[PDB]
Amino acid sequence: TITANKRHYLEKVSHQGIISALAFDQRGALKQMMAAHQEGEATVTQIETLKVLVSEELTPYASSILLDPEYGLLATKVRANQTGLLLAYEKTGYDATTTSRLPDCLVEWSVKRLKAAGADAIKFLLYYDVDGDEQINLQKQAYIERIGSECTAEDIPFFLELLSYDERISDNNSAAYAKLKPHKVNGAMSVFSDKRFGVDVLKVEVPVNMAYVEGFTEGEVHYSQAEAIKAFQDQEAASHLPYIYLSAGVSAKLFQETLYFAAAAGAQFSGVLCGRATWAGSVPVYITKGEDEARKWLCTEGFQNIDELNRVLEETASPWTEKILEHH
Amino acid sequence: TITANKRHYLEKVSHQGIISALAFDQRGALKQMMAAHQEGEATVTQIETLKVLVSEELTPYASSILLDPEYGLLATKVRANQTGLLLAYEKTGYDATTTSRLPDCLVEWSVKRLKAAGADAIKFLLYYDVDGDEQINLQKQAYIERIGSECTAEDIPFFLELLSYDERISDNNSAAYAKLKPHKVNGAMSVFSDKRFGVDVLKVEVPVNMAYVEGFTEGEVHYSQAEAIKAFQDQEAASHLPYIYLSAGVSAKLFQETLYFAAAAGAQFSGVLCGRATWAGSVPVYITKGEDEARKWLCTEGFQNIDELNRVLEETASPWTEKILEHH
Repeated sequence: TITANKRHYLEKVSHQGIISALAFDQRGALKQMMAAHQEGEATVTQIETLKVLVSEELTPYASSILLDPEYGLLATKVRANQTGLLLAYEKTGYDATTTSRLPDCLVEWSVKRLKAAGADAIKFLLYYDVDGDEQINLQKQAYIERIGSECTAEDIPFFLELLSYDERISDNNSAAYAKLKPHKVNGAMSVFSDKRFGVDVLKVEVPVNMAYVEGFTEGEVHYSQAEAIKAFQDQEAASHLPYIYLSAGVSAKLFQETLYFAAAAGAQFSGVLCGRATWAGSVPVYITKGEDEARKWLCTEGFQNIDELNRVLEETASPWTEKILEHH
Repeated sequence: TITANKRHYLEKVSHQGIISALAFDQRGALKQMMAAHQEGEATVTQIETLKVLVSEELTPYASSILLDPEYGLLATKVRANQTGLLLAYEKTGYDATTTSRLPDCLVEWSVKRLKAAGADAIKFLLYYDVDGDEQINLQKQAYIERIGSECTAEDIPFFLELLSYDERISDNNSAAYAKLKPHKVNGAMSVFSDKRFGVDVLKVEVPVNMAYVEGFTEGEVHYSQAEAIKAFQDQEAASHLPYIYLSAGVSAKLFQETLYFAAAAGAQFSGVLCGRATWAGSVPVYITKGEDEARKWLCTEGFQNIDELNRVLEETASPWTEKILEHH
């Protein structure tokens, strides 16, 4: 169930029950994107600045923005009036040499400090393999419980981001992984739907890899349209909690088509936390052509991406007001 | 402010506003004491068994018992009727090669699970140098906030144990540390008295090293009685929260003499969490002579230790009902 104070915060990150939220808590991934356009490492100024620009120019078209508290704090100060704030709570990345991918909170933060920094919602990313080591998964469940309790005490929405994986498979983009994806994504959602975790909204992947779905590829087809529909219906049945889709690395167009497919399949998602699809193109422009030109790109191409996305959301998304349970 | 549920739980670990608590969450320290009487590493069995025995025979004489959830789970089940339970939440010990001594929760636990395991109160041990690295202390402050928030959400008493230290001094027993103890202990208490930490009871050291106070030793003297009195008065001024004394490594006799001295000085402690002084002598008996002999020792020498302590407690301690602020 949802509390009155949590609901009131949830309304801040939404518009009319729909979360049309801009994702820009990327840290490692952004450093990589920037590195492919210049000689040196990305500086603190560069990361802080592009986040400021994206915040300034695109939050007028988003119901909320997700930012990291490491680099994105300047960007929290420059939001358009109606734009809610989500702050990431996890340390970025994982040790790829080991299999466990254990969760770890930013050492300088607590939910109380995140709330004090303006957060309307707490976000935490957990890598989860539902078929993985049981003691590792006990470890992960205890960790989420702690964070859920923090969010219960501070009476603020907890958004749990679930990234599925397999202990034995390095590459999430492989065909071998694609066959397993529905099981990993839906099984994880199902585990973290238990009241014990205090989750208010799930932020999840689409249950299939669209690159291997009939009608979306020139190559190997691992699911028919009907099979992909079934995987979305399974996602819909996997939880009772509201959920929003993360875009991962896909283009504005593929994501948009994914949302149409999702809605046609009967998936009832309350929004998206869309990142790279919207702002990826500003990275080359900012790094090579400077600050002023990046601003122009955001107000034209960047706006086009986000505005198209909002149009699709308006047609496809199901308000969380349909799903949320009141605490009276 | 104390909540009605938190107070009800706190009553379970107390008798008439006084916490006469038996402390047996020792892990590393117990392994050390056992290794002094046999050849090898102490077995899991041995640690679990002695905890069961001390619990079985001495909890009839304590308002509560403190246990660790790593080895003490068997011992939780053998408590006398009136005896409440506190469970430790921290990983035992610390890396002695670095100065930071950063807090870290047992990876398999959350406050929720500690409650599920029967805890009436949650104890967490933090090493704190009030004069230490500011960013390290920020880390520690954030960390306690998380734990405090957990305990607020689960509506369960949070006992914060503060062990003071100096970043430059490894040995707490030394004369060099003795001169610094009052400032370290009282300063730490003062910091963690802020509402933001959600602490209900402070578990703290006596502010001086009694073994170096005039009148308590033949040998080196580092405080006059007038100076020891001042340290106890500063301790009483350091917080508004109820606090209880840990006995650390000191003998039953010196602990009792400390309590009388503390009360004379004006210290208003609400009880003790007393460990080694009470049961230490059962350790050689159990390892060398076995189960039955340890039991006879607990029912005789062990009872004597605790019964004398309780008598002194009755004369010296001030009930926490004199200090706690109700929520309405």
